[PDB]
Amino acid sequence: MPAYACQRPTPLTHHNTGLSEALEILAEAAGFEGSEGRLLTFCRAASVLKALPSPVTTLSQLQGLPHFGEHSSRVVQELLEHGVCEEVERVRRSERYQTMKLFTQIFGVGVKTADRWYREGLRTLDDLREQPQKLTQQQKAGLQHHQDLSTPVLRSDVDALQQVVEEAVGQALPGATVTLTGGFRRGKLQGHDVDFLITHPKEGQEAGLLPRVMCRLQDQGLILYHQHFERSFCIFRLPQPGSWKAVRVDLVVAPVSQFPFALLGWTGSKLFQRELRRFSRKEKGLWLNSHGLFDPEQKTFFQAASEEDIFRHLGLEYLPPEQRNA
DNA sequence: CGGCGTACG
DNA sequence: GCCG
Ligand SMILES: [Cl-]
Ligand SMILES: [Cl-]
Ligand SMILES: [Cl-]
Ligand SMILES: [Cl-]
Ligand SMILES: [Mn+2]
Ligand code: NA
Ligand code: NA
Ligand code: NA
Repeated sequence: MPAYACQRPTPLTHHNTGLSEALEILAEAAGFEGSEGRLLTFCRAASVLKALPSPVTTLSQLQGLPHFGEHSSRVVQELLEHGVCEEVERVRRSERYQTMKLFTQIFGVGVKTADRWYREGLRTLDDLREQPQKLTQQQKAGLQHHQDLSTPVLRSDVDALQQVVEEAVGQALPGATVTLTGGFRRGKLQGHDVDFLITHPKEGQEAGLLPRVMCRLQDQGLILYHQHFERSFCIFRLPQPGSWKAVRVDLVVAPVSQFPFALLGWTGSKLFQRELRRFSRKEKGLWLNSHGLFDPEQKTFFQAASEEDIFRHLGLEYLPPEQRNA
């Protein structure tokens, strides 16, 4: 088992779901306390289990697996022996974990803001609503729409949203294309939002595109919230039978020269991308982001025409999006 | 022990 | 928390 998640296929569904979910609780809890290192180790250990070809049934099966030391192995041992891990259950029922989870799930609220509200004594969404003086416009929108934004986005929602985005994109710039990215491109059947990547086959024609797209969506009455650029974090009005619901949508524009990097970067998973960038820098001495891949010795950028090109330049076997579910 | 991804709004 |  390779040490980096980008070196191994990780399918969406797997054979160690319960074990990985427990480790991901501890990762999330570490993040709420600002312990980025422990979050990463627990996320990586969870991801290793997702990549295994069969269920872990005995502690000896963890020997030799990367990212399993004393702590992660003890979590698994307790789950195998008793069905429950006391540390995980203690986190789950803790006031700190439940409130930080509630607050950070709000669009416009991160760990730092959640933590400050927690320390101020705030615990519920209504606590936040009964004091709007302390909220940004973004947080007001996230709180107003919180119920709808907590409802899973379904694949039927995605097709409808893609059609309306293409319509606006086609008026803003004929020839521009819209590509579905994020978790739905990895095969997820649900999500918390929908992610689209927009480009144009003629390098440079995409400049200035996103304001033009946004103005046209807003004129069609489809935008419940937008910041107003190359990235837009929107709340869309999605028609439903006899009504509608708010849905988070991310729109990102890239020039066609950068499209493979942006596609790779926005297709995820989040852990896969961090591991890929870590691998690139630490193992290959190359600097990767969603714009390109830089050789800092030669001071040159790798021209890629495909995601396949990028994996080859990094010396990695190609993984389709469905195997990037780290 | 140092490192832990790397951007944009 | 774990790796190198
Ligand atoms: Cl840490
Ligand atoms: Cl409507
Ligand atoms: Cl591609
Ligand atoms: Cl980036
Ligand atoms: Mn998104
Ligand atoms: Na948030
Ligand atoms: Na997404
Ligand atoms: Na980091």
